[PDB]
Amino acid sequence: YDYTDFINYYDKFKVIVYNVLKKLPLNDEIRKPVIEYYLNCIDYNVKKGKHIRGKILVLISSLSSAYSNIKRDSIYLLGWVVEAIQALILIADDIMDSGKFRRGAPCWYIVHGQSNAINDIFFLKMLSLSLIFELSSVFGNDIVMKIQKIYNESIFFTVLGQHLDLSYFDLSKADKISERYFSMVEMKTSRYTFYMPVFFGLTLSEIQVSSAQLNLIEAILYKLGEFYQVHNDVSDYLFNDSNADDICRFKLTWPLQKSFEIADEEMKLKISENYGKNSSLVKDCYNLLKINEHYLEYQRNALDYLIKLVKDITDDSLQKVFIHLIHQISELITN
Amino acid sequence: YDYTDFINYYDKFKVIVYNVLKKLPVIEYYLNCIDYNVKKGKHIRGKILVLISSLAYSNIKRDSIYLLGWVVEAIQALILIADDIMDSGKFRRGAPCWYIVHGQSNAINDIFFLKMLSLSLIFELSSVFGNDIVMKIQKIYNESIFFTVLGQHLDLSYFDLSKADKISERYFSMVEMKTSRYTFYMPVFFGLTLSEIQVSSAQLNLIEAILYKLGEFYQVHNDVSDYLFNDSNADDICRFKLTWPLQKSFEIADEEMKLKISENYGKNSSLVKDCYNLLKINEHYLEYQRNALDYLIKLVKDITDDSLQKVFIHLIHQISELITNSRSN
Ligand SMILES: O=P(O)(O)C(O)(Cn1ccnc1)P(=O)(O)O
Ligand SMILES: O=P(O)(O)C(O)(Cn1ccnc1)P(=O)(O)O
Ligand SMILES: [Mg+2]
Ligand SMILES: [Mg+2]
Ligand SMILES: [Mg+2]
Ligand SMILES: [Mg+2]
Ligand SMILES: [Mg+2]
Ligand SMILES: [Mg+2]
Repeated sequence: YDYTDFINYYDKFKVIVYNVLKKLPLNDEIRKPVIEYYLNCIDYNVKKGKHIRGKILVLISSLSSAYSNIKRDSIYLLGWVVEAIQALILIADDIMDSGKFRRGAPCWYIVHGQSNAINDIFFLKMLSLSLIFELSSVFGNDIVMKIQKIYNESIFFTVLGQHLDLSYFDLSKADKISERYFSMVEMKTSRYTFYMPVFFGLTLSEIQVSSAQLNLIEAILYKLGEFYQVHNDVSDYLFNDSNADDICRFKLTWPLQKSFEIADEEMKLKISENYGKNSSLVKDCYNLLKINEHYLEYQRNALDYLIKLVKDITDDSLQKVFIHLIHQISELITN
Repeated sequence: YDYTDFINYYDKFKVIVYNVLKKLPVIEYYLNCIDYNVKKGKHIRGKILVLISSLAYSNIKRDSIYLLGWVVEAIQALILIADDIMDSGKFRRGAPCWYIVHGQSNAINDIFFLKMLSLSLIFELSSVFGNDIVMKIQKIYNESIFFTVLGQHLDLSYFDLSKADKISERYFSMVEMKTSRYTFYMPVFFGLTLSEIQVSSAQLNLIEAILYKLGEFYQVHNDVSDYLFNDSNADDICRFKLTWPLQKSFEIADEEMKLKISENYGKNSSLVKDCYNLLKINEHYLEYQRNALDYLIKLVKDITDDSLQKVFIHLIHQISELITNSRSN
């Protein structure tokens, strides 16, 4: 789709941004490249990262209830709010995971120190919170309250998911591993990534009134969800050769859980051991059973399943939005 | 005061968090996070929420209030765990900082826990007071932590000693933002809201003028305690922080001491402190803290409502007692 226009709204978002930082009263503005620090921050973090999720809200927003003026902009804004929200999440993430890189540029916690990273996170959170309260002018009180409730659930869930991700207690005799993993992925990834933006979408959209069987869309966003997380995990096993990444950590991953549904007593002693220590050797075992083989299997049932539940949408017009959605996601994973 | 039983509602406050946690080990993780971080300490800021909220005794939004109080206790704890990382805190409230018992990745993550939680429990007050109140509660919170963060940025963003014509102005400006206003404006302003009191808005900026100096006076002491007792490189000076003492010493030092500070600032805090004592800076807090109180009292004495200068008399009493009955001899 076009989508160039959302992306052009940025500059009114920094207007709308900069036009908050009138925070102190009675001076000639000297103490006040604080306002310059955080515009910088925004260009760096919010101004990179594909803007996948903000797209999804603006996408979903433009079909369920086509717009034509003057709320159109309240949507772009939130879509950049989404992006600002996502960004703060992965600033946090890159810290916890000692990451190096993101959105092309190195990690913010790297450049501006970790102590500043932590402050800027909740800066971005607090601007998002207060920016969401702008809508009330354009969209009315209850439609912003439903937007709140959605912000809260998704960011909270992400926080419990991110907690499982951190949890030091992955064990040897683990046969629920597949269920630890996937249902964490639902929390730490699918909520903010797909649930939040899509469900944002049709608050602003406010149409149509689809209910009851509307657990269907939350069943697609779930799978899109782990579709993503499960692609991001593979690309890590496939595509980084550093002297410490993922399985260096005790990182509950897709190639590790289904190497635990195929491997033997002998293999599962392989993983257990040099996990956290020897990623190459663990990566080797991964090769042996060719992780990206079955990975290529996941993908087609994972698209098959999305496909068939696509053609079960009550909204012929929202049927195709998700088919659009499912399409770019795949492509985006296929790059 | 009591107060008993805002503290005793902590139980009922826990139950409401556990029920937020029907998602569905993590539960027992985060229930202990809150006991570890929220249950522990003086609870001064949630104490303030009720006090102000005290003198419409008509509904059982008296639980509701309490939970808010404990929501306010959560916000300070999740502020402060942030702080202890950024500052290399060792101990807070007599106990190992959270990022220490639970490392940085979790302390960072759990900050997000304490704060979404804050957000959710607030969101569910719509029933008890209804839409307009919550909406307004929602907007103190946003300013309060928003300014706190800017305030925390400034604490991180180091000053220019060389150009210290008025670092004091930075100091007090930073101070009002990183402290005053999640400590004082937010608690006080939540409680002014739940109450819905009659309402002397014109007479607002006065009590607003009070919170400014409740706040100032709060930090100013903290900064001096650190100066007075903290013995390490993990300290104010070694960490190169902008603080009442060094701010004053620049107001109070000849061109000798002041050049001799900005060199050991902040490597050999021993030497930085040596000066203060021969600036006798602890002399200068006391005449501060001395003038702090009456100016709060003058200030307090001008509150019109007369049922709202009451609790603002207890408020002023509480903090000064708090700030004065520390390590004395
Ligand atoms: O694998 P992670 O969960 O750390 C990641 O996917 C980020 N993330 C964090 C929460 N959900 C996803 P990324 O590989 O982008 O660093
Ligand atoms: O000295 P800080 O301002 O960092 C402090 O007073 C905490 N704080 C943080 C913001 N306002 C106050 P603490 O000495 O308790 O670590
Ligand atoms: Mg990561
Ligand atoms: Mg991660
Ligand atoms: Mg990853
Ligand atoms: Mg500190
Ligand atoms: Mg500090
Ligand atoms: Mg201090």
